[PDB]
Amino acid sequence: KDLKGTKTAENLKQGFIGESMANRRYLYFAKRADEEGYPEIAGLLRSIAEGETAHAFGHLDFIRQGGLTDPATDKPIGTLEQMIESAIAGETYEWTQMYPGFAKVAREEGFPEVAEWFETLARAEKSHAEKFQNVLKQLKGGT
Amino acid sequence: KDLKGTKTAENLKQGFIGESMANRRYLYFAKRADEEGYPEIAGLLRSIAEGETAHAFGHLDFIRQGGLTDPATDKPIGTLEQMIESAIAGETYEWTQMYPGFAKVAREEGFPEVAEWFETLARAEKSHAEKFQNVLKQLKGGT
Amino acid sequence: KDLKGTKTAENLKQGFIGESMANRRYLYFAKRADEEGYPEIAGLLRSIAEGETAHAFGHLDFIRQGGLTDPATDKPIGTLEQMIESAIAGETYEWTQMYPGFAKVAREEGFPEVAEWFETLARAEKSHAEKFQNVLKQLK
Amino acid sequence: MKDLKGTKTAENLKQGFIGESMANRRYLYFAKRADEEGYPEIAGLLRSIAEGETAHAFGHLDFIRQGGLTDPATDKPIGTLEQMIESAIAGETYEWTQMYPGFAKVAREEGFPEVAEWFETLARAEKSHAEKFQNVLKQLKGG
Amino acid sequence: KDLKGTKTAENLKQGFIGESMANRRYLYFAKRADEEGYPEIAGLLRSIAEGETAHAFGHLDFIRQGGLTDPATDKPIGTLEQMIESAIAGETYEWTQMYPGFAKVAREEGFPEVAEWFETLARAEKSHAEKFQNVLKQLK
Amino acid sequence: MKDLKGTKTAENLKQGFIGESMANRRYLYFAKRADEEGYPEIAGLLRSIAEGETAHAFGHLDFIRQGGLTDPATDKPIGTLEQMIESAIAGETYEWTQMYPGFAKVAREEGFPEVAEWFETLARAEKSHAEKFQNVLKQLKGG
Ligand SMILES: [Cl-]
Ligand SMILES: [Cl-]
Ligand SMILES: [Cl-]
Ligand SMILES: [Cl-]
Ligand SMILES: [Cl-]
Ligand SMILES: [Cl-]
Ligand SMILES: [Fe+3]
Ligand SMILES: [Fe+3]
Ligand SMILES: [Fe+3]
Ligand SMILES: [Fe+3]
Ligand SMILES: [Fe+3]
Ligand SMILES: [Fe+3]
Ligand SMILES: [Fe+3]
Ligand SMILES: [Fe+3]
Ligand SMILES: [Fe+3]
Ligand SMILES: [Fe+3]
Ligand SMILES: [Fe+3]
Ligand SMILES: [Fe+3]
Repeated sequence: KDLKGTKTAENLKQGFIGESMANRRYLYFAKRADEEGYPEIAGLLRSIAEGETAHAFGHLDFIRQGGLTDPATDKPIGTLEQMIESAIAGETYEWTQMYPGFAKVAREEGFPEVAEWFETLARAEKSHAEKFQNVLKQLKGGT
Repeated sequence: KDLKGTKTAENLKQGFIGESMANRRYLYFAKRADEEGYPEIAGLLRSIAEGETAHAFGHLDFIRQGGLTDPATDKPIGTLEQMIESAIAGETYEWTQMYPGFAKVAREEGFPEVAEWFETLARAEKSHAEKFQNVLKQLKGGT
Repeated sequence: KDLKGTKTAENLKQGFIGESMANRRYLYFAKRADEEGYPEIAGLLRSIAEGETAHAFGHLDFIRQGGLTDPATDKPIGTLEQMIESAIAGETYEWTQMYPGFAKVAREEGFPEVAEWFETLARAEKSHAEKFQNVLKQLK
Repeated sequence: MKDLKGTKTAENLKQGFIGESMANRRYLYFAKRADEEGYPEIAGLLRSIAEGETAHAFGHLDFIRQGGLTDPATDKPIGTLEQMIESAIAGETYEWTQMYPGFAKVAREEGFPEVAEWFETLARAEKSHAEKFQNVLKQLKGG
Repeated sequence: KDLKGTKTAENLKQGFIGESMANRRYLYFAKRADEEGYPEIAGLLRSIAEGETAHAFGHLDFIRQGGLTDPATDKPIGTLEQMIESAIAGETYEWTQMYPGFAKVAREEGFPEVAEWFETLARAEKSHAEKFQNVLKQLK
Repeated sequence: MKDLKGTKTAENLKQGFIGESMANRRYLYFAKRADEEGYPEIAGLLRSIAEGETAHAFGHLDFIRQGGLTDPATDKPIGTLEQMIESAIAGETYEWTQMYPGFAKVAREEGFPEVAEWFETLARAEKSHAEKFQNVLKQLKGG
């Protein structure tokens, strides 16, 4: 049966989002355990984080094998070239819309240190977009 | 000013979600570059993934320093103990509600291989919850 | 002392093969532990794998010190330039002969998906050979 | 798929796995020489190509397992986690009870006492690994 | 040949300090490159850092082979048991004397947040000392 | 905060950084001995405690930078990415033009020719590092 347009397609997407966050959160928590001298706690958080990597990648396998799109971009991710095109689309959204819009709202609401951070991130994602565009030109057979 | 109840609080949350997904996606794409013999593409994806780690952790710093909750659980993450309690709450949600509910829907919709995966993940998150509960008992001064 | 023609020369080569396989096997097994929710088991597999890295590298130390060749390629691996030349030799054998031959036999025996995997790898090792060839100019 | 047992393709998957396993170890060993001598581009290329050879080795193991073939190193099944630990125990046991003590005896007879001492250190290490894996297996079977 | 009392003994110790600092510095700098969107710069910092690891480890090889002590603790580091005893010695000096003394001076000079950081580290190194003490029984 | 320049606390942050830097290197070196001998629990403890000493070193650098102090290794500022690369160039330059060639001359005079050859290999490596960092700095300033 086709996964397109099913509740299961949406559930694979939401599963991916949650697993992605769990890995990031557990590695961030491990640095607090590190500073305070809890190596066994830090090691458990890092080992469980590898479990959450495996879960995230398995969600993406069912997504890709089912012909579903990338949770982050709604672009196909069947081939390497499509994977780089998904990277470019996400970076482009972040520097041309998401982070400048967040920075404007942070300045309006009275949070200039947060706005400066969002402005730093917009410049970073613009750089990432350009580096991925240069890879895509080489994959397609150019300089 | 207090970040609680602001558009900027919500934007930090959404920024964290996107950065988490970007790191997972780029490491997954790097394994396709690896198999096909593109070490420079794989290396770029892994180096840009470190950038997305830095971005995710900086969002969590502004969240924690502002007294906002964990994007994944809506629990506080100021202290190590609160961080482990956030881990336990997320694992508990996944094995007692999220993954069993996804498995039931996958079976109803005619996707038994996806349901078996969700059932495997529910058993994994139950194990993770128990391991974190054992750490929390030790942090609080017990065996 | 010179290891040429001894049983110990062959035993170091077989030791290197087994230690290389053990690291790869234990990291593969760790991913199964990861998905199923066994973080202590996965962490032990990963720490024991570091032991098998140390074992493999020490066999290569004795091979090089005893004037023996690279177990994979039968080329000398004394200097960094020699090491990159051994890498190029192995990659060239794999893309020009080994993987295409594996793919032909897999097609003949009725394993079409395994044949396509061998063809993907033949293309990959050609790419690896190119990248190594383009750094030789740094080593003279 | 057809059964792989007894075919030349079965033998080729095993030899492929051996060569890929050696390539990763060789390239990481070479990278440490490039590190000490001041060639960071070459070192990073060796490390990225080594990730390629990991992907290749793991893909060979995927086909081996999916076609009901045994572990190239031990001739034991590797379908379940318990079977994977039993294969680790069988390999460690062969190494400390037969392979390394036999190698050490021959090294001493042939006039290589420092190589014999190395093989004796390795036999003690694999004995220790075997005991640690046997303790894990007991925990797995006990729930 | 015995390095005791030579200028080369002291030079190996200063080499080890500088190489240790260089690895930490370059990985810290890499995180700034990461946040700002410079993946080529971050990757070069990380690869050069691997070079400084190889340099530090080779200085420790010559220190141990020449019968010298651990640069950090002045304890021998020949055997694994000695290595864990050196770790315990350093951790014990840091929690019983060094970090509490740093915290007292920081309070005296008017740096309250830096004092609290030194106190967090004194507690951390006490924990490290305990964990190492509890593995000694494995080494006899 | 008060200015840190010229205080004992400034000197203590520098010595703290030196000790933390050595602890990480020492513990990773010890872990390789535990690896070869068959002590994976001890090896993993050394590796996890080493992550603790990374967190400690980086926190010392945070206070150093935030209080306008210079890099402990070079006495150069490390506030911006460009300053961080200039500090890397100054340290590499000192090492290949003064420190390692002087060490090599003394080793040869004192009868340690293999130690002298090592110091000469290191001088060539740091020369190579200095050139690679100078190329990065040129790219940074040029946009
Ligand atoms: Cl702990
Ligand atoms: Cl490439
Ligand atoms: Cl477990
Ligand atoms: Cl290079
Ligand atoms: Cl860059
Ligand atoms: Cl152990
Ligand atoms: Fe999970
Ligand atoms: Fe990005
Ligand atoms: Fe980002
Ligand atoms: Fe979990
Ligand atoms: Fe081994
Ligand atoms: Fe290759
Ligand atoms: Fe390969
Ligand atoms: Fe073993
Ligand atoms: Fe160095
Ligand atoms: Fe410590
Ligand atoms: Fe410390
Ligand atoms: Fe350097």
